[PDB]
Amino acid sequence: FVNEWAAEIPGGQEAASAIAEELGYDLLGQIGSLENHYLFKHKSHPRRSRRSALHITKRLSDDDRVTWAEQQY
Repeated sequence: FVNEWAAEIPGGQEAASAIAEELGYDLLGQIGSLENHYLFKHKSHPRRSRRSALHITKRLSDDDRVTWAEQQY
């Protein structure tokens, strides 16, 4: 119970990395093989039992317009 938002985005690259910086998360989702995927991870309390991921519910979906965006705890 932490948070791992995985999403595939074709061109929102500059935005993907921008979200993490805009809200406050570490974006790591581009493997290069798919060159579009981008995932954020930030909570400051990864105790596998701490609900959070609130600030990531703004520029995430807003930027998610690219294609699709979903979280994963």
